[PDB]
Amino acid sequence: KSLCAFGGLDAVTHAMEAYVSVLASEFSDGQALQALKLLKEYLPASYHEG
Amino acid sequence: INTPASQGGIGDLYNFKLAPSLTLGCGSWGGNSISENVGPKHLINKKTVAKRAENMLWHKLPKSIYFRRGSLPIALDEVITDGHKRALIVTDRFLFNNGYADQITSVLKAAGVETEVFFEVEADPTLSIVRKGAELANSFKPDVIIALGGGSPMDAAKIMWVMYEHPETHFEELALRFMDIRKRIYKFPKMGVKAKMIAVTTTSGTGSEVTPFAVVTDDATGQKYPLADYALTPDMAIVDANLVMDMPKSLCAFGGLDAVTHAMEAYVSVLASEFSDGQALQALKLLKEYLPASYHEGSKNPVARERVHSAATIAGIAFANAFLGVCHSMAHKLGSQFHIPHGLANALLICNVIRYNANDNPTKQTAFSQYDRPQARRRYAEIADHLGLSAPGDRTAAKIEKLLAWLETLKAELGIPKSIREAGVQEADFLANVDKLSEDAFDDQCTGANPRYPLISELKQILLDTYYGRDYVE
Amino acid sequence: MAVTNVAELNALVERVKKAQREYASFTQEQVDKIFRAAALAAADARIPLAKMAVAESGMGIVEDKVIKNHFASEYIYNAYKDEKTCGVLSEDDTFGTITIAEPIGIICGIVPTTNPTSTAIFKSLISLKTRNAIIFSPHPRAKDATNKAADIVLQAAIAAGAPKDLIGWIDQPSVELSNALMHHPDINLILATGGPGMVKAAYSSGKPAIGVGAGNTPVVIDETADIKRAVASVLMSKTFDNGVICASEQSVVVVDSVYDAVRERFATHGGYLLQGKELKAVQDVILKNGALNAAIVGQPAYKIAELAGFSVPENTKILIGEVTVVDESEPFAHEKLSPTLAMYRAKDFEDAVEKAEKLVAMGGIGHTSCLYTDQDNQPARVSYFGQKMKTARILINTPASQGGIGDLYNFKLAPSLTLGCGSWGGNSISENVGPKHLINKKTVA
Amino acid sequence: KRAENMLWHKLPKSIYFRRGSLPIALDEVITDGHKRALIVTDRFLFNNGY
Repeated sequence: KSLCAFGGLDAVTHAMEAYVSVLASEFSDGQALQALKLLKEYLPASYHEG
Repeated sequence: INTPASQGGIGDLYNFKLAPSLTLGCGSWGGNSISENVGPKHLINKKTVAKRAENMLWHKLPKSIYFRRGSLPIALDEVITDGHKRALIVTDRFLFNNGYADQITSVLKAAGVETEVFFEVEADPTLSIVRKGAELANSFKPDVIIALGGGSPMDAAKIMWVMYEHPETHFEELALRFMDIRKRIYKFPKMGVKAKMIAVTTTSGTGSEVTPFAVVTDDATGQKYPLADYALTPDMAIVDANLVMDMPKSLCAFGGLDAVTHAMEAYVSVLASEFSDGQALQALKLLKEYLPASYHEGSKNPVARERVHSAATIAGIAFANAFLGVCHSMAHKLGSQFHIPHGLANALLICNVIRYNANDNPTKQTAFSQYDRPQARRRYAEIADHLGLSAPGDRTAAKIEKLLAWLETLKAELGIPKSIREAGVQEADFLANVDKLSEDAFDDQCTGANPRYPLISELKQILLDTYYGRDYVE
Repeated sequence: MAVTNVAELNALVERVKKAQREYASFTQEQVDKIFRAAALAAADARIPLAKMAVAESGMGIVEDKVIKNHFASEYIYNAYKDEKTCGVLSEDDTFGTITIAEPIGIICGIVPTTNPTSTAIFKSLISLKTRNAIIFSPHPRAKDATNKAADIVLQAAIAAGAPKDLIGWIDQPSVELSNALMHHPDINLILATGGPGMVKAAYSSGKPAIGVGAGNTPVVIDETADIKRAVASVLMSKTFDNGVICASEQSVVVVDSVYDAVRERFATHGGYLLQGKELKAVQDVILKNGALNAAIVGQPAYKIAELAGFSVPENTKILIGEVTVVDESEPFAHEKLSPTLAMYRAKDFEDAVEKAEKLVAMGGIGHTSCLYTDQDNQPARVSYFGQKMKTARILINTPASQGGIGDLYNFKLAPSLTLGCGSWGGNSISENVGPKHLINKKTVA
Repeated sequence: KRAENMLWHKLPKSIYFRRGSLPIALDEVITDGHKRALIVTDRFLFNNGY
């Protein structure tokens, strides 16, 4: 830490942006939401211990 | 030959590549016993150890997927610009009698390439049509194979592409080596050397243009053969929606319920990774709005139809990496034996299978229950409250009941009968052939990723309770 | 044409001798077609042979017979597809030497009750791969299944270019026709498999003989292992086809400091402990003449429980006894061929290793042995356990059976059969049987 | 005239993933069929044992 925190926030922004852009089709909304789902549980636990 | 049976002449040795006359011993006395030379390998016993090794998972797809309304002629322009000169089209004869295959040939002959059509595909592949097609293929020698249709023309094209590339490999060793995935032992011959395959779909509700599956029926014995490995997936899939604007109800309802079951199963199987849960849920999300609107009117609403089409191929992406379950196999056999169209077979079966798998914990045929799988109850609950069918304070069994109460109302207005008997199946030949289909749907790859390991006496219970129009309950 | 007396026995032995002498002149490219046709038509009839075997023998489970029949066909086909067994094998052209190969002759084959239909495909296929002939001697209880399997393979092979017969079998066996056929002059190799009764009879006959047997396979659980997965693995592998697979688990040696918890881990699941009078009621039933009572083989747990003389829940799986003495006179130390088990208590790691060696020294043939421990923290215990044990396979955190999830558990393993030895006495490790045990090679110069 | 557009969904051909899958992934480049190789990395990863 905090090399892990930088990559975590990087992936947060990459998933937060690519859902609202004007080229967002329906093949790529689901995996953007899945990426946003998988971070809010497992990111602080990976930050504190590891 | 022309040599004494002794030692010591001149030169190197007579002979120099020979052991002494001793060191050769046998192990018996009686008859026709040849001796052999004794060395250190007769005095050593060798042992082997083996640790527990972990496994790996994957996510494999075609290289490029082009999709939307009106994208067929602008997709196959890039095969004109690079660089192909000869072509072959595999389709069904109903599509050739109407004006559908001409939409490819009229565009391809404008730049000028040799084209021809093989319109002889039955509703099932019959292992002898594919040999005549392969004969046509290596008589013509193309380098682009374009499959059109849905279901049978696609996997017919896959099988007749695998033997155009290797005309010496006989079919029986393909049937013996390659029957399931999860097994990487050993390897497949290298394909894609002198041709490549394009897949164009027509019907909305099968996802066979992204999956590495094929099923071939033999003529003589009536024996099925599955073939499955990731060297049969196409190189490019085209998902257009102008090809499906005129199909009648209820051909759309069958494909809709087919995609419903393909997405419902592949979320709860025991090979479900985290790369393929999201698209299974996206496919389940996109149908509950746009399917009844596409059923009642059409093509007066040219928006819901293309979204149902796209969500069908989303579920096709989903189940090609985490595999299917039990109602798939039972649906294949129940459809192939009674000549029911495939698609309403598993429409009749899914509710009993949901009641089957949702048992609390009978530890009678479980395996590694504390290792990877949470439960099959919890994932059905996750489907139910993702799809938006829950009060804010509930328990699990209420959510499951609200889930399977929903799709019965869906099956109501899509207009399908309530048991197998109303579909027109007599009692005599069904009670004659229930024990034929009971264990025959056990070995047919289920195995499989069902969360609960079945057995044969429990499948005929389902096949009886679906024919009488009851519900599986204990 | 039936076979009951010695005269028609000698008739069909002369017939198959004439046919084998006819067959041993084919080329390499026309043996392989016979091999593919035989393997395919043997793999098609999975279900009817399992139904016939369960109907005739009266014990076993149908689905397990289906899957092990399928696996035993496909492994033998895919392992030996393209192997030089006919004609010239190797040469040294600039020095004159050529190595050629030549067959043995006629093989006798002995088939037990427990795996009646899977061994016939194995022995038939590796016989007619290497240009030989085979005569089967089934067991009187289940005999129609074995003859049906050999018949399916035979007429599969006939319509590909084979001679008029190559395979023979005995109808209505007895105790004298087997000894008549084992001492017939012009047969050359016998293949016996099963229990310790007839492999010693096959050994002491003055002919070449290899025996496919099984020993009592122990499992060692130390204190630094996971407890739930070990019990799950043992209960999964032992109940497979009621435990009639060759060399399944037979004893569990548990170190003391994690002992009692493992007890209730068998109690809150399919296992059922027994610590009182009922041990005598089950020690009087497994061993009646000193020679393994044939009334408790392949049966479920509750049927041998009620035949012992008491009641039990219906959904139970395994009967667990616990003994302290380790000798030949104790009845649980034998191999049992039934869903039963015996467990022991040890002080520490080396005591458990010593007691496991003393268990494996009783079977006569070293086949497998199992250890359940952490493998990412104690490599020294792994090396020590691999050093001291003397069996063919040594398994770490793995059940001694087949069929889990993924590819295979394990995927680089042969079946539990195909491993045979050539002696009985002491410290004899078995090894896997293939076509190189059936071919004598010659050299010219 | 006014023509409409098309969308796509493009990825690598195969993605292998999970804990402990590096040496079993690059076994298939050994089995078929390559003979020469080149590795591009940073010097910090080369100074450590990676």
